[PDB]
Amino acid sequence: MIQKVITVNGIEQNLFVDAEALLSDVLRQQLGLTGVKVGCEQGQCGACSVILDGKVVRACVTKMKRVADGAQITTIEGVGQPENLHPLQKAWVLHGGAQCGFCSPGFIVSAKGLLDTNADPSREDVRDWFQKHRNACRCTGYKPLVDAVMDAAAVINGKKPETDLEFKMPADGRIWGSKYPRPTAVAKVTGTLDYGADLGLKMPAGTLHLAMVQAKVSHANIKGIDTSEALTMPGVHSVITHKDVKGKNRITGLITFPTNKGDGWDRPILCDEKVFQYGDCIALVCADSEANARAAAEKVKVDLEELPAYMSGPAAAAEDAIEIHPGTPNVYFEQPIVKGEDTGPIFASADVTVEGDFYVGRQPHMPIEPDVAFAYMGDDGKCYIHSKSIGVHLHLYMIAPGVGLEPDQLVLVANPMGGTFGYKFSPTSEALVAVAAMATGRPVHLRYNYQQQQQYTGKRSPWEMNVKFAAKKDGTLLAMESDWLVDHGPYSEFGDLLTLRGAQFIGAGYNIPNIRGLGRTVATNHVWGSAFRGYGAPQSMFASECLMDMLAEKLGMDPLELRYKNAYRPGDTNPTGQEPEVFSLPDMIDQLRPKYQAALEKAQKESTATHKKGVGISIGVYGSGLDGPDASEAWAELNADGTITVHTAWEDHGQGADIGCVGTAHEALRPMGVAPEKIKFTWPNTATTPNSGPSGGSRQQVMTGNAIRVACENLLKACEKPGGGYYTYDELKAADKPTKITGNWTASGATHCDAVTGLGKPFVVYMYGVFMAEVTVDVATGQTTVDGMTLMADLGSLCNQLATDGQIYGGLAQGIGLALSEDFEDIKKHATLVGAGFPFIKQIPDKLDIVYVNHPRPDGPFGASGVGELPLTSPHAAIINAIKSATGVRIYRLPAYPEKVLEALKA
Amino acid sequence: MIQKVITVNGIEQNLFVDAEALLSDVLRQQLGLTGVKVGCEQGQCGACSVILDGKVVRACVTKMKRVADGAQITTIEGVGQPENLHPLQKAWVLHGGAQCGFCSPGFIVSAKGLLDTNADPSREDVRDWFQKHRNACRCTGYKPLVDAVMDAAAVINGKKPETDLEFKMPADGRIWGSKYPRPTAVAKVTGTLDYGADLGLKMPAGTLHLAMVQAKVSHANIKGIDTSEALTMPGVHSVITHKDVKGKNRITGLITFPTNKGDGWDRPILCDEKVFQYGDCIALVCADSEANARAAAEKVKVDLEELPAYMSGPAAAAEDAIEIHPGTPNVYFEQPIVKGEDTGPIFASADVTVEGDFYVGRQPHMPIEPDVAFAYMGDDGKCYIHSKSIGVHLHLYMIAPGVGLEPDQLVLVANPMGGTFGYKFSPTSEALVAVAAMATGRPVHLRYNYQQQQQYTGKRSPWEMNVKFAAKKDGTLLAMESDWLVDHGPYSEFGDLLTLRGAQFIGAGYNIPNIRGLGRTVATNHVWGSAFRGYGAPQSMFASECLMDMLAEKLGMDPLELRYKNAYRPGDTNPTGQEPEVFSLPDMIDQLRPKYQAALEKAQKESTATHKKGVGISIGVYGSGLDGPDASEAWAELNADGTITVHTAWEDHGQGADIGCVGTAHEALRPMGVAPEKIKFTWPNTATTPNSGPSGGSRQQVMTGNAIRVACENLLKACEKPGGGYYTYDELKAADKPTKITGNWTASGATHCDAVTGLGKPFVVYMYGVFMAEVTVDVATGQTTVDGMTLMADLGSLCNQLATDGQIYGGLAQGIGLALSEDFEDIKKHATLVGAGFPFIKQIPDKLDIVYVNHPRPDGPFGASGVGELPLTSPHAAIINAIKSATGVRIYRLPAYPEKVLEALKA
Ligand code: FES
Ligand code: FES
Ligand code: FES
Ligand code: FES
Ligand SMILES: [Cl-]
Ligand SMILES: [Cl-]
Ligand SMILES: [Cl-]
Ligand SMILES: [Cl-]
Ligand SMILES: [Mg+2]
Ligand SMILES: [Mg+2]
Ligand SMILES: [Mg+2]
Ligand SMILES: [Mg+2]
Ligand SMILES: [Mg+2]
Ligand SMILES: [Mg+2]
Repeated sequence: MIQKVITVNGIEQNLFVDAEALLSDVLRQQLGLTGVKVGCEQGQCGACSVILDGKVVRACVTKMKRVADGAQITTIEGVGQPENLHPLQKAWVLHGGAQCGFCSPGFIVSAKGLLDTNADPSREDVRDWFQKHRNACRCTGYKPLVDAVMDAAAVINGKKPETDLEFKMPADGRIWGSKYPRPTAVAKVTGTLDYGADLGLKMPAGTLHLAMVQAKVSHANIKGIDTSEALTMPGVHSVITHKDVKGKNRITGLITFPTNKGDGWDRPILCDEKVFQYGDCIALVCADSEANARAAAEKVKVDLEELPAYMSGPAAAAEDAIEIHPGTPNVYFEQPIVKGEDTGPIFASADVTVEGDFYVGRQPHMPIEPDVAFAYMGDDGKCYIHSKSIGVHLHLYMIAPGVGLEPDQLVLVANPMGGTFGYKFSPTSEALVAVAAMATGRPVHLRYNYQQQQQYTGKRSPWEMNVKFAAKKDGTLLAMESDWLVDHGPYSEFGDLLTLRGAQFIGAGYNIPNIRGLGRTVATNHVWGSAFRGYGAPQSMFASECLMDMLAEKLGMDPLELRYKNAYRPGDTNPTGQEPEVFSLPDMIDQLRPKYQAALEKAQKESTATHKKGVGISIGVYGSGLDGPDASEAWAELNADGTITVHTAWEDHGQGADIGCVGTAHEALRPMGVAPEKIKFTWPNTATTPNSGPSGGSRQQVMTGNAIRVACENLLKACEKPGGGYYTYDELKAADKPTKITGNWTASGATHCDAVTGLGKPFVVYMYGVFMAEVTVDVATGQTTVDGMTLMADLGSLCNQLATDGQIYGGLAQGIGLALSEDFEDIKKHATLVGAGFPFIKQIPDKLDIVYVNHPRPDGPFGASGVGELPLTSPHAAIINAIKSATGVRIYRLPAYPEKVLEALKA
Repeated sequence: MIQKVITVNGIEQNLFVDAEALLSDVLRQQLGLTGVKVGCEQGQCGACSVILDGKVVRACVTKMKRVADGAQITTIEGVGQPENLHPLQKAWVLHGGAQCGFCSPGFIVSAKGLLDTNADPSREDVRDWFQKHRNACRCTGYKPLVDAVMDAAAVINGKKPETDLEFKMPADGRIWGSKYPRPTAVAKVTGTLDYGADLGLKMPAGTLHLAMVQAKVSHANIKGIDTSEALTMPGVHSVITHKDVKGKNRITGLITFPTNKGDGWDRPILCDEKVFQYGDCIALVCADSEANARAAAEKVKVDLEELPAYMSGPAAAAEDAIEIHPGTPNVYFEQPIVKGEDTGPIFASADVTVEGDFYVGRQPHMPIEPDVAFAYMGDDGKCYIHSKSIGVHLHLYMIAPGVGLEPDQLVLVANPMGGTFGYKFSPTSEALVAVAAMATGRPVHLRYNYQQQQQYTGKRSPWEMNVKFAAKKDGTLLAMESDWLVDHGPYSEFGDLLTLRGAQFIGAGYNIPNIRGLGRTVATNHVWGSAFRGYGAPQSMFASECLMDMLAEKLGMDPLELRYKNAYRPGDTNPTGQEPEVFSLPDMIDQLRPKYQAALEKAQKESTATHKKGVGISIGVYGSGLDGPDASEAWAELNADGTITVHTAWEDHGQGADIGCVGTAHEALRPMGVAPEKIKFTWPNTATTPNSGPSGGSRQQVMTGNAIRVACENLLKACEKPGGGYYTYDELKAADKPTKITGNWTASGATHCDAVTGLGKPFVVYMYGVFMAEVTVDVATGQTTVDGMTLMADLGSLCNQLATDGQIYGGLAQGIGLALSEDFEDIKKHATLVGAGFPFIKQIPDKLDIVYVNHPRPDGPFGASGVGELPLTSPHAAIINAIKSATGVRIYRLPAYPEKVLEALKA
């Protein structure tokens, strides 16, 4: 051990450390500076950036031996605090740079380092700095972060007053549609919002820390578990196995379709008889620290009989493949789509037909914060779980029978969280922590490392797809045929539903009167399927939007004009036979047209012999809602202090549940003149917030936004004075009148799609958009650079523009990843950010352009649709269409790795 | 466990706690708010004061169940931080209210609570508030704390500008003699100085926490130790016993006098054969936390044969008493005092003689911070100990042979510390932590609780005393006889030396030509003797100063005039035959006289039938230095940045080692124009600071102050340019000239007192003072209230007036405790602050008056003497003399408990 006397955030610290210890651990654990965020732990994400003697370093890869006596360290806590914000922190707030907020401390500390060395950077200088310092963000698409740096620099340079970093209320006093900052932004930019791992450090002494004993083969029969050596190891309390589970030890898919051949109870909580994928949790070590639990977990011995594993859909779907879940065929679900007339004769007599085989793979979510959860037994006898769940009520019912609790005896709460992008539509760690809390009676905390986040959370499910179009010479679509195979890994939850998305979204955007198709879901031993932003659209619309370009090529027609000819107009129906609710695609195409033509001309002029430029188009469509007559609930409560609490379970991945609530309520409460800072939101909790439903399906703004609107309308009625005006809280309480008022809303016009035909009216509100990608391909290396993305977006009406702009930039960046670099195919190689192709700042163009073409929705609150998933519906199709434009090469199977592109160029 | 969402220092905290947990533990351990200081842990000291929903509460006695959802908590960290100080914190700094600083956060938080309820308090309102809230201070005497509250309130009230709370540099630029604030004050008032227990919380995961297995009888032969149950208990690593000690397992007294009958190696590190006092450490449990170590320590079984214990000096000194240390008589040392002619004939022929038997007991130090230390093996192979040692070099040599290390292999460092008042002139926990670090190879931390601080640290040693005077009718002293018996408990360290103090200080202040006396030291089984501020003078001068009043009474002379007649004047010698170095007592008496006469008149006028007022006088004298030719060393270093570091081992109990260094160096460096903020001090460290010696004997200002002066003079010579002016660092470095320059100083004129006669010249500088106490006795109850204290003090020249004023107020308050309420006699009853008679604010008058009558010392730096122990030399004699003045009752045996006073009143 060594004494080190240093200065941290301006205060002399008399430190006692192990010279081998990581600075991140010292700062977080010994000094309580949990504003230093840790994600990857491998020096790849910059979340743990700190200033050390004037240099920006990653604290997770800086040992204490590199910190000299007398060193100066700055963390986010030293940059500024609430009520003493630095210009960078004010700028972040103003520009909406904190979505999940997990990367915000590291970017801000890194930026301070930049500005201390270059007071007046160009935008390009800012991008070069964040690239060099590995500052990664999965939410924002980087552009808002650069905007914030530039604004702060101008203030620091005396070129503009600091007061201009503070939001100015619009003239009308309306925050709906404005850039009003989100309530959680100050806490995020100051490092004072506690995420799950931060909460773990601030839990009491009694708390047990868990480590997973995980399968290191993809498929096996389990013969036994020997814990004897682990029990003798430092700090070890106990080891938990399936024997300690008090219920069924299975997670239920809950809404398993009746035509599914499996019962939906296939997923274990702790493996008993079998390993179904690499990483499966077989046991939990409980110890005094994460480090001691992990060390002991390595000594637990599992006796296994390894079985042949099926690592892709086609492999597992073979007619003679062995049943992974004995008694259920590996192909466990099929969804037909049967619209209009038989397609065979129409294809035979059509002027033109095209066909393609496409593949979209196992995209990894890659939030900067790896999964984390904790649980405890309350003094009320109930089991409490605090996790990254974005469907607290959903998950309660998915896990309660398995853990052995009635629903009233379990409470699920959503912690502040550093992004999910859908992986938390699935249970991950909730049942594990519940089982351990119940078995030990003690508080328990489980943190995944980044390898476990990659290997042992669910993934976008690969789809192998064949799609065909028949059309007239003038471009009018006549018919479509479709076939898709969905590799869902071993656990069925929502796999059938994902497969149904193919019937709804393959070919969406166009009038197609005649469709015949079939989706099939298959169990495999690769990673189980969890929702990933877009949930079947990124697969479906990659195929159809690439195929539209192929059809345009075969017709000798411009691909934007082919889309114009076919885009939904009054009278048309979507693939499930439903009329669209608004008709904005022609408007969006007309507004994009001159920009597209100019981009074509620029690409022609600026192309060189070695660097070929191209422009690509696609349409995107997705529903806002869960299928059928989805619903939500909110309570609007006038508090004694005159503030209003809007109680919901709107789960915040980081997308903006806080600002969605405040902005929607503010608009609904305007008759009573309620200031936005007086409106409070509630963190999701199954005991004390209503069942607003999950934050999946780009649904909350529509469903919970409407419920909030109705609750607030009902509160206004409750407060109305006869003669005009409004009663105060004290007046209502004196009259023994209610102050907490419910609102509900249901998407009553919706129906579930039919099991035989696929037809129905699954959503009452959709999102619509048109993408344009501008790319350069180096034809010597095959490397593609995306130079610009544009999204024409119809969101109906914006609740908050900082929220929507950011959602779109984030989704476009994930689209660039999906197109060019991202997969989870190789269990080890793809288990790091860099290995799996995470997009760092230089991979995302600074030119991300949005054009809102909003057509107010009949059923949306104040006319709003959702936004969340719109920007990832088909940006990757636009990008691949642009590669084709540039070079003549079509990539059919994502991603467009350089070698793959080169092989196609040279064929 | 329960979730609690509350606000702490203005920030929302999502807390997870045990409802039974103490708020102090939650704030310190879970939230890292170590500005919440914990001392007593029993709700008696206020150090852990926090604001909870507008009320000031003691966090160590507030369970989390009393903290409601939505509660607001403020700690010192929420009051203000460095560079954002609250007016209370600025005022504390300006008024010198932080000495050790341990109580400062709690007083400041408590004061904020006061001012939030009463914006314009009277001084009396402030005293009532701190009494009610149990805010205890052992350093300051409370008056500076009240001054600070009043000044802050005026600013908060807009009656004066906040800038007036900031120190204004004197016209001359001289900080010597000024009220310049101490360098450590900002850290103390903000809770950002880490004391030993705070450092323990910020140590790494690997650190083992220790608990003592202690004797629960006063005297025994040990037969065995059974650790088997303790080893099976939660979190337990190992148990350490004498078998694990690698050296002699004895602490050496090091300077044991040759005429001592014992070898000075009597004290074990871990008991082997015997228990010698209640509390002796027999074993150490090493565990993952203090709580787990303590639980397991209760299960360690010690097999003992209890022996009859001698619990007082007279008991152990009986001719037939059994030897506690077999082979050494219990009375192990005698010091004669033989000055001038045989006293018997002079007593026989004298006009008047008086005699008395007096007792001063086992006063407990009662710092607000209980003992704490830690140790580790450095990467350099050396053992490091960080503790409350106020003699790091001394303790290194006292413990190295016992722990089994050569001196170069052990390093002792003084942590910031919350007061000692002498108990840390002894080793307490240093050898214990060293043994455990060496045995385990791991860092170890040991915190005593307040019961252990009381029972198992050393104490003022009781003295049973008989003193006699012979005098002429005119009051001229002719002769003195003296006999004293010193109960030193079982461990000999510095016991012989303490006994020698009796020869030096009984009767000090007066010319007494003929003295015959004898001091004897006896081992007992009550608590071992450690220095307590005054170190033999409080005993010695209680006897002589009470006896002077008895002599005045028998002569019918005023007691101030009897002192005037006899006080040292040129030609006189002190008891050891040495001429005083200055003669300030007549000056001080003349200046006090009218104040004394006025106080007598006020007491006559304001006395009632039931409440009798009195006035009492005493003189105090003590040396500044260790005996003989004491010495110190300092290094003055010009740093590259133009600052100057003055390297010393001046140990800071809280008295002001920092400001002593800065002020002394500033004065010495004035020719070169060095600003005070450019002068740095060093925390004591045996490897990297010179052997400046211990902070005992009121010696550092003289000895180390002189060494600092000489070092700085030598640095000026090193920096001098030919032609005039001074070279800069860069100029000296370019010329390959030295920048780190040594200075030494030795008290060359001093000699050790003789073993046969007691005569010698032990100190070259003394401190001199005259006390006046004003008291009221309730003759129905026997309760004495001290209404005023005055000290005329000759300190030569003041280094810093905030430091000296505070030292005097602190010592006067300890004098009130010693006189009226304090003892450690009953092992259990006296093991709490309240039980042992700690003086809370109402016990200390707001009227504490100082008058400096400074006569510059020939050998002091810039003429300075020490101050530390002067104010505790005899204030308790003045107080008892005042009780006599009021009521006619003399208390001979301290303390003057009410029942004792009543029995005397009614006799
Ligand atoms: S770079 Fe340190 S946590 Fe990712
Ligand atoms: S805001 Fe950057 S990772 Fe979420
Ligand atoms: S009153 Fe809480 S530590 Fe003393
Ligand atoms: S300053 Fe108050 S206890 Fe030391
Ligand atoms: Cl391909
Ligand atoms: Cl490649
Ligand atoms: Cl008495
Ligand atoms: Cl009493
Ligand atoms: Mg500022
Ligand atoms: Mg079954
Ligand atoms: Mg038509
Ligand atoms: Mg202020
Ligand atoms: Mg011996
Ligand atoms: Mg004389």
